[PDB]
Amino acid sequence: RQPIGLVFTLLLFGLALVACYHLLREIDPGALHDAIADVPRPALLGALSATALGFVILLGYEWSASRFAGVTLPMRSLATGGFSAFAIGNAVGLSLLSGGSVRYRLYSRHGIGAAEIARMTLFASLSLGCALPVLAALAALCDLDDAASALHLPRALVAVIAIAVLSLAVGLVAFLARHRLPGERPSPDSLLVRLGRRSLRLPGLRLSLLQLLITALDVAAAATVLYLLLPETPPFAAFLLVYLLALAAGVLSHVPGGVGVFEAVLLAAFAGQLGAAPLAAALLLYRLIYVVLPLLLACLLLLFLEARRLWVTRQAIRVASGFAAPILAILVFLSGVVLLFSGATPAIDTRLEHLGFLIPHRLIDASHLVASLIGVLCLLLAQGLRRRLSAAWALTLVLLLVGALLSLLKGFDWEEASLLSLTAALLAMFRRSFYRPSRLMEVPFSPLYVGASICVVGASVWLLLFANQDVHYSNQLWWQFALDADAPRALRAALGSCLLLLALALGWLLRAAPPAIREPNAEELQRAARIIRHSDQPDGGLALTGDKALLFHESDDAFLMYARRGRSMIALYDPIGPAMQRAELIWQFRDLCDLHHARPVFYQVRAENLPFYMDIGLTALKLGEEARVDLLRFDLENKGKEMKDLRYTWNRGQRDGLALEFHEPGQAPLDELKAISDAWLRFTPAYLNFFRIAIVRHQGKPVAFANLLETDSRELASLDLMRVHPDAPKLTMEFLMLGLILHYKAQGHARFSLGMVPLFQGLRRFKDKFQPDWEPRYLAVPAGLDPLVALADTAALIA
Amino acid sequence: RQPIGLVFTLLLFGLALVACYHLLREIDPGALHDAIADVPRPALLGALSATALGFVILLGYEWSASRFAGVTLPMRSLATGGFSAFAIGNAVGLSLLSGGSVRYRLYSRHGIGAAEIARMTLFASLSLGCALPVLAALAALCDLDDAASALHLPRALVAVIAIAVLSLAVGLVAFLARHRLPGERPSPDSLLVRLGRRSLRLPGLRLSLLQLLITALDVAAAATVLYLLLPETPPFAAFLLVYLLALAAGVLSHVPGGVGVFEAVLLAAFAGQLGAAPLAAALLLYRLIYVVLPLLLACLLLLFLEARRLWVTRQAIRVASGFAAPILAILVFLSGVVLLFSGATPAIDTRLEHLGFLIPHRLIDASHLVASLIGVLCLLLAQGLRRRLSAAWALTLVLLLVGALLSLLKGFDWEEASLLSLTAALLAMFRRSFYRPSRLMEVPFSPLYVGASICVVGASVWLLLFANQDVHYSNQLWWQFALDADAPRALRAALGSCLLLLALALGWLLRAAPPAIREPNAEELQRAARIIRHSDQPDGGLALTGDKALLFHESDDAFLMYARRGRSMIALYDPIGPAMQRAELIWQFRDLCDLHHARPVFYQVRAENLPFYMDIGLTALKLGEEARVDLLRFDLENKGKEMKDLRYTWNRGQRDGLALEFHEPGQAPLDELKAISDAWLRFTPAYLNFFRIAIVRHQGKPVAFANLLETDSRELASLDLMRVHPDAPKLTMEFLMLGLILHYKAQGHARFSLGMVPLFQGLRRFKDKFQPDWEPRYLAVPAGLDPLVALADTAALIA
Ligand SMILES: CCCCCCCCCCCCCCCCCC(=O)O[C@@H](COC(=O)CCCCCCCCCCCCCCC)COP(=O)(O)OC[C@H](O)CO
Ligand SMILES: CCCCCCCCCCCCCCCCCC(=O)O[C@@H](COC(=O)CCCCCCCCCCCCCCC)COP(=O)(O)OC[C@H](O)CO
Ligand SMILES: CCCCCCCCCCCCCCCCCC(=O)O[C@@H](COC(=O)CCCCCCCCCCCCCCC)COP(=O)(O)OC[C@H](O)CO
Ligand SMILES: CCCCCCCCCCCCCCCCCC(=O)O[C@@H](COC(=O)CCCCCCCCCCCCCCC)COP(=O)(O)OC[C@H](O)CO
Repeated sequence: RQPIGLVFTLLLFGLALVACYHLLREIDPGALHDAIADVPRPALLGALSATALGFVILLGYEWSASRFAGVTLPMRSLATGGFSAFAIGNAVGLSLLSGGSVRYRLYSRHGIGAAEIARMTLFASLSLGCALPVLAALAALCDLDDAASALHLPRALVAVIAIAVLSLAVGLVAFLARHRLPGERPSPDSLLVRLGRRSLRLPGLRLSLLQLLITALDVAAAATVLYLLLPETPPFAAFLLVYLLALAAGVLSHVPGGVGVFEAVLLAAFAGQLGAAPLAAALLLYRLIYVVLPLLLACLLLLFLEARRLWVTRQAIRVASGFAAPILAILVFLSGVVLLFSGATPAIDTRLEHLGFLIPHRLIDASHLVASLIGVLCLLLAQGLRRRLSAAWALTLVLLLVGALLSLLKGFDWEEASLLSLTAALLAMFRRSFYRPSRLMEVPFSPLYVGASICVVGASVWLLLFANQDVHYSNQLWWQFALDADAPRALRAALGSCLLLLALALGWLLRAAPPAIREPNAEELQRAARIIRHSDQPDGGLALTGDKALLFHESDDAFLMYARRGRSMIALYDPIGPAMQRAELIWQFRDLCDLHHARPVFYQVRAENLPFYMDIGLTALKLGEEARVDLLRFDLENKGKEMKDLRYTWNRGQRDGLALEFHEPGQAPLDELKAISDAWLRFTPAYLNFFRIAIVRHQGKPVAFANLLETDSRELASLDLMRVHPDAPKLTMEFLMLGLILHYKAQGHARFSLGMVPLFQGLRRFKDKFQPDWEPRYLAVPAGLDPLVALADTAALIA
Repeated sequence: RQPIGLVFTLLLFGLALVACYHLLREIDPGALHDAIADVPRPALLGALSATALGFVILLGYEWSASRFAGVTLPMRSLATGGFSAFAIGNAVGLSLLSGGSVRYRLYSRHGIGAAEIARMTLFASLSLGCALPVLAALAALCDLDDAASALHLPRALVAVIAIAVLSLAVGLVAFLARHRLPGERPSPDSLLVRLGRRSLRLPGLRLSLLQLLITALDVAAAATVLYLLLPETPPFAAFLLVYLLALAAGVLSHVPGGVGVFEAVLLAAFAGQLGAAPLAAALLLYRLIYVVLPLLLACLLLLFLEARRLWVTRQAIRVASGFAAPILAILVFLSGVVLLFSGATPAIDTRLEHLGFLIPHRLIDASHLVASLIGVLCLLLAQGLRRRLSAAWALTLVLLLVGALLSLLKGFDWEEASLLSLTAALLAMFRRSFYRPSRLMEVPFSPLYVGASICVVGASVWLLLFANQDVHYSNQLWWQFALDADAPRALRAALGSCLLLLALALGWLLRAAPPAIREPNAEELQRAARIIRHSDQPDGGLALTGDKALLFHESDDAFLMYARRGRSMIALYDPIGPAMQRAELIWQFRDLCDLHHARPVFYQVRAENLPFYMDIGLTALKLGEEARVDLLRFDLENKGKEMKDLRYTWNRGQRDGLALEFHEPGQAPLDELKAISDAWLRFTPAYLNFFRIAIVRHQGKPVAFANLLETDSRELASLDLMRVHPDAPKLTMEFLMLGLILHYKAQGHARFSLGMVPLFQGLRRFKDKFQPDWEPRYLAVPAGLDPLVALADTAALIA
């Protein structure tokens, strides 16, 4: 899907550029500049105002999603999440940080579930998508003659299509209303409908209406931004209709911003009626005001909140996995786009005139080329930053400063230099955000990032051809080094960019194959055992089975056991070591999974590392609850119903003649354990002789055994393998672990772990007999929240 | 001394500037520029060649010092140390990194003693100083008429003075040769002479001659650099004589480079004969070629070797305390000098012409002023860098980039911008060098750094008056903001620099008084005890006496006990904690001592932290040797004479009826210990109840006791207080500690410490009875290696 989807995305973008070139044949870059200058200042204020209104409506859009999801959030939190997610989501789309990814980060702080947020994201997306046909139909149905003239279709055709769409919408609403199950309601404003296979959660009448009203105002507001920037305008009904179709085409095309496809359609519709230059100027200004501007504001806002959190919560925040790294990857990517577009466009004659006296003329040429190559590097380094490489931070920050310098030496492009400098100043402030000391050469290949780069380089060549259309091409142009010669500087830059991008991409893709997964050897198992001993986490013991691969840190003070099953790679627990070692290992695991084209899964993780799993792009699903008794507050002279039942079980066990014995590793009765294991029925001598075995006996004869996970420290201890005979008494097993607890209390252990119960009722009650302290265990899995998949699933179930 | 010495240094510099202004009254900056352009290219090559020769001679200068000191070093090491020490030493003098400080750092790697290096430094300095009169006298004695005409003195006078100097030199040589003690010789090429009070170590005849020959060639070579840059020249004899006197005056004046005083004298001598412009051009070029150039090369060389060491030895080097921080403080200081001098000088008319079209004219004025203020900040921040503040690194690196930018916006000063950028590029590479996270606001006041800044600002105002002498001053000049107006830009900058420097210096000096030293409270003692437990070093126990101040780290994972005695502050051991915590604490201690105007002394330090003591500017003196027995190789079934004597002592002790008992803290027989303490004669119950006491008894009655320093780990354990009765057997004490060793071997301790012997023979033998492993303990003390002090001491002893 990914490769095909990316290829058909690039083709659509490419075709759209070709379309836009042909539609702007009769216009020169002069006419465009005049058209941009022409639009009056009241109109720009009108646009900016309409933009502000149009983004206020999206906050109410976010509110409706919270009501649907049944999520209570503060107003300031919904505001920030609403703005940032819609601002970034609309701009970059899927390429970099998406709407869902923003929502999840933001709304995980307040303890909103991963399921809830996913349900908020889907509602936010689908509601526009499914309203767009209805809104379009209604728009066309007012003044059909104008709508017909705009689309250049028969009046009868567009009439029946509009009617058909409305009728189908009504028919659908009536159908899903038919299967409305009464009684139960997930949230105040929701329904649960049944179709046979799956239950489906839909909004209520009141919420459906409100959402449609919000969607209506939002579209109108957005279209209004473009309507005000047009000197001469068509009837609004037809204009709105076209805008909605163009918007649809942009969405379906899966082009990040909707760029190219949106413009192409608008241009196509109103090529002749309005004129190219006014429309092309309006479309450009529309993009800047409604798309780019709120993105920058959102980016800044999120950086501001990150910076603030670092200032106030200095102690709490340690490793730093927040918003800075994604956001700064965007800004650095945009910085590369600026450099590349600046190069394609010719310089101002006045600046070159004077700068010719300050600089050698042949250095202007050198500066111009180098700036364009730095531009390409900026596009690719955006990935490195996203993965929190410190090498990527240092290298970027150098290139941005050099790129800002060569921007001034090029054609005194002080606007390009100012943006690049400002990006550098931001990237500098967040040095600690990029903490990984991995090589840049070992970053896994990302088709998306390469695809995005190719699009930008494509767009720049489109801009080269447009901006330098006054000159007659020739074979000699490439070798002209003059000052007035602007077109040769474009050409040479364009070629340089394309060749570098090609070279790097080939150098990236044609790389040595990654080593195959192998079970650990004796040395590694011994080294793992060492780490487990000099650590807190005893659950690490399962590593020493030697049936699952071990991934070691560079310092070799931490590891992370995992195993490949099907098309996924499941880690068994959190990494084993300090917080920083944990963070580097989690990123190492993501890297390893990306090199093997496998889905990174984490099994049974604690809540403390959830932000790091968020960072690499996983969602915490509530797997089960792990119970662990506290030995500090546990005492055998206390009172309680369950406590009295336990003391009864204990004393009855002692009177019966049950005895408990502890054997250190090496001196275990292997013959007995084997016989017991066989009677019950991994169990290997190598695995067993790593741990201390507690054997309970009934009148001398061994009645059960249990190996004990334990570290050199006394913070925690657990039990993995534990088997009892069928013929053994029922209270013997309960006596055993009670004896274990007593022994650990004598040794002076802080805590003791029993185990995890998923979602079992008998096991849950049995654990609850000891009155333990519960703690949630999570499962981390990738965020598969594609709107199209969900809509296709809905449509399939309905049909 | 320091305040008086610094004041009389500044006055001499000031007076010298006034002198140089008056001597260059009849010359305009135009005539100087022409004179600088006039000197031919063969002459410059002649100068550069003479410089290269003149610095090759200084390597042989270094060699002679090694022979005198009796130091064997590799040729490459002597070369580097020779070059770097003489290059930096001659340039910056005493202000920043000095010759001795360079030598000590460089020659500490090869395990050369602190005493030896000090003796190498003194010889390197004094040999020139004491040869300079002789060389001068001899020079004058060739062609007395020319020498008389140069000095404008009578021929008879200069004759008798020269004779008197030579006669006195011969008389001195004969006198010290008289008291030449035969037999003993510290080194092959040295003598030991006696005058009654102190023994004095002098070079041999052969070494004295060779040193004088080396000194002769060196001076000649240096003078030759200046001689070739003169179009029209006087007789060389007289020229050399003057050069030597000017050099003397420069040295005596204690002006860092000899700048001002040297030029003043040369100018004074050959004002009329040669002409101002040729001489003033030659003096400037001489400074650049012979002084500034080798400094930069030395700086680069030392940075290169640091960078290489970081690349190859990544694992070994951890905290980074080498050459980068001093060297980069110099380069950043020079960068501030460049900014300040650039501002004082008027801009090129051609550049302003064109840059006027690219920039707003009023921004040129703003850029010009801001650049000069950044210049002043660069001078002061040089200190912060020296003390390895990370805040200072970040702030500098920002100001250098802004300063390099405003250099281009000022008058397109691309030379200033290029230097500043290159400094930034270096400073960036060594980010990890500045590792301390202390506040910039808490840096102690340094009169020297403030004095240096005032000199630079003084020099800039001298340059302002010289460079802008064509304009007529008026009260209105200050308020003129034009493009052609260069002199007002100088004035406004000059005033701004002076006011900022004044303001900061006053804000620095008038600061709150530092809190007084107080003994620790119960909480601190308890917190110290905690640290000691969770650590390796048991010698930290002496902190819990509570009679000495405790300095805690910000993390509170490490501390450093110290006490004030007289005018010094003695730390008792190395800091207690990790390597990074140790390095931050040592710097904290330096800071604390500088705020209280006290000499930082470290008592009984290990060899592992010697580089960090080097960093803050202390010299390791061999205090004593600490013996510590290794329990891994120690066994009671081994063979050996001393081992058999120990086993005899043990078994005889057991047969006699000596018994050893171990009491945990709290359950000590206080009544007994008190009685034993009184019988022997800090001893307080609070101090005693922190440690485990081992009490040996003779037939039941307690015969001795000894508290045991110990941590939670088993890496090391010691004993501090240990008293025995006069009437107790002689082998009872030896049995006691043998029992202690056996007990620690049973507990499974890695090592065990006995104690330190200074320089005692009986104690040394007693420790050697157990066949321990010796390890040197050092004393860290400031480096008081002032040539004048040593010469005054020598002169006093001779007389
Ligand atoms: C009309 C002319 C206008 C001139 C411009 C005037 C205004 C300039 C304002 C510039 C301020 C922005 C720079 C602030 C960066 C934050 C500093 C920082 O944190 O730097 C980090 C990175 O280190 C740096 O030094 C980065 C330097 C790069 C800054 C680049 C931005 C400035 C760009 C200036 C123009 C450059 C030229 C462009 C044109 C060619 C170090 O972080 P740390 O956590 O390791 O250290 C913190 C310390 O311990 C204290 O707590
Ligand atoms: C034309 C619209 C209709 C058809 C669209 C379909 C075809 C798509 C392909 C082309 C789309 C973009 C074309 C127009 C973009 C702007 C062109 C432009 O002016 O580019 C300048 C440079 O490129 C841009 O400005 C690019 C703008 C788009 C991206 C901006 C992102 C902003 C964020 C950057 C990172 C900074 C982050 C810090 C800020 C918080 C260079 O031209 P100049 O002559 O104006 O500049 C010279 C001199 O400096 C001043 O005159
Ligand atoms: C004719 C035009 C000529 C144009 C110039 C072309 C040549 C430019 C060459 C510049 C290269 C020098 C910069 C190298 C600096 C070392 C990088 C570095 O380590 O930076 C540290 C500081 O961080 C930075 O990003 C510093 C950036 C500042 C660099 C300043 C020098 C460049 C100056 C360019 C011109 C600026 C404009 C001047 C004029 C206004 C980060 O160290 P770290 O240990 O934290 O990270 C290492 C990582 O883990 C990988 O191992
Ligand atoms: C005059 C000699 C006899 C009398 C001496 C007694 C009086 C002492 C006080 C004055 C001493 C210095 C006077 C002359 C210094 C140089 C003047 C000069 O040219 O200054 C320029 C700037 O100042 C300097 O260059 C100062 C030079 C001295 C210090 C240099 C240190 C180098 C290291 C700096 C740090 C960089 C580190 C990285 C490099 C490895 C600005 O003038 P400009 O017109 O040449 O420049 C404009 C344009 O850019 C090009 O024309």
